[PDB]
Amino acid sequence: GQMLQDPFLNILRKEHVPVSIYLVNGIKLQGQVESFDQYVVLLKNTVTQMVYKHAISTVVPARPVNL
Amino acid sequence: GQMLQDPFLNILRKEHVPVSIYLVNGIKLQGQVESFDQYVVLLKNTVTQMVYKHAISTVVPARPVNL
Amino acid sequence: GQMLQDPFLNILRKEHVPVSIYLVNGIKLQGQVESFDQYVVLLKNTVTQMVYKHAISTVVPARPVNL
Amino acid sequence: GQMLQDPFLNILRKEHVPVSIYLVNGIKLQGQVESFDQYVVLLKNTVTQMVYKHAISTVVPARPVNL
Amino acid sequence: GQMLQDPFLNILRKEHVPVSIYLVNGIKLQGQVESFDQYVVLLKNTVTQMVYKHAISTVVPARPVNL
Amino acid sequence: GQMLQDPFLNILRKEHVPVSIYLVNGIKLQGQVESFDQYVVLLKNTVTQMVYKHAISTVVPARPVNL
Repeated sequence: GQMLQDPFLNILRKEHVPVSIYLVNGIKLQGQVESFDQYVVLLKNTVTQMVYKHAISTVVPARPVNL
Repeated sequence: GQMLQDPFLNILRKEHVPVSIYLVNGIKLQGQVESFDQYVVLLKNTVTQMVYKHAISTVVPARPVNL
Repeated sequence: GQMLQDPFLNILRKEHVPVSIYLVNGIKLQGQVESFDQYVVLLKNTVTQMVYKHAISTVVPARPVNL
Repeated sequence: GQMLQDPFLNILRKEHVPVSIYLVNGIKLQGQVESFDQYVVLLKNTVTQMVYKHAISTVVPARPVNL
Repeated sequence: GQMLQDPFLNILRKEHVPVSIYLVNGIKLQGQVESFDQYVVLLKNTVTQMVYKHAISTVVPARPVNL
Repeated sequence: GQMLQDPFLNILRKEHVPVSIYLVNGIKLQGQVESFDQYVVLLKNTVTQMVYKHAISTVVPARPVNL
């Protein structure tokens, strides 16, 4: 397919879907996708942290999300 | 060879082949390839999660798949 | 979204926000973002060290920072 | 040198040389190089799995192979 | 900021500043930056070894260095 | 500096310098640089194996080598 990353992240952002983000170092972060760009995802919980996409292994939504 | 990634992923998607996806952090995910683009594979089980290709080490189909 | 990395890093730099930077090898660095470019973040504590972005997993500010 | 990757992989494929492929996560895969493209190597044993090159550390042939 | 990596490495090289270089695999190398290019840093101790930047997580000087 | 990787690898190859190559997964390989290209180094011991540069952390010669 083509151009599927952004629609997926954008539903998670607009719909405030709780996600777990598994990093390449084994950290699992939880929160809401506040925003994202070419290279980073801003993930919001107690604060907003800037997660580099190159360190993300998988983004797991708390519920089914259909593109 | 040339342009073999997409034909492989596309048989797995169209034919709903069960796969195991081994990540660079040791996680093994199981499910069906729902869709994919330049950078991500959407993998469906209980939910659909967005797996970044840069974190995938190998995609192992449950059965032989011939391109 | 678009062009969000730099605004985020730039608030952290200009506002001297304490950050924790989690590396892909599990090291957690703490300090202030002194400066940054396409590829590196200069992080200042006792000395200034040059952190490659490709090794950063997440930048966690000590407080909420809103872009 | 220049353009040595493909000649090497191509001898392994055409000559059906048994290889061990060591991944960045410590997995060692064994089999035959069925095919490869810009980004993936298809490795055949009981099934054919799609190995991303970015996750390969070294390809070790079972015997000397001279380019 | 822009074009800060090279000025930093260049002060370390010209001023023969002792550095520790932390790699993504946990190795910590110590020595002096002899030279560097787009992709590698030559680090000199008993011998000169060629460190790929993509494997460096952070370069820590023994003393403050101000760009 | 500029264009230093290839001169370094080329002295190691032409001069048959024994090297240790440390991979991002902790494997240490030993042998001689037989050849190399944009993306791989062919390393020769009992056989020749194809090491991807993206998995190399540092190349350590057995002796001083001066570019």
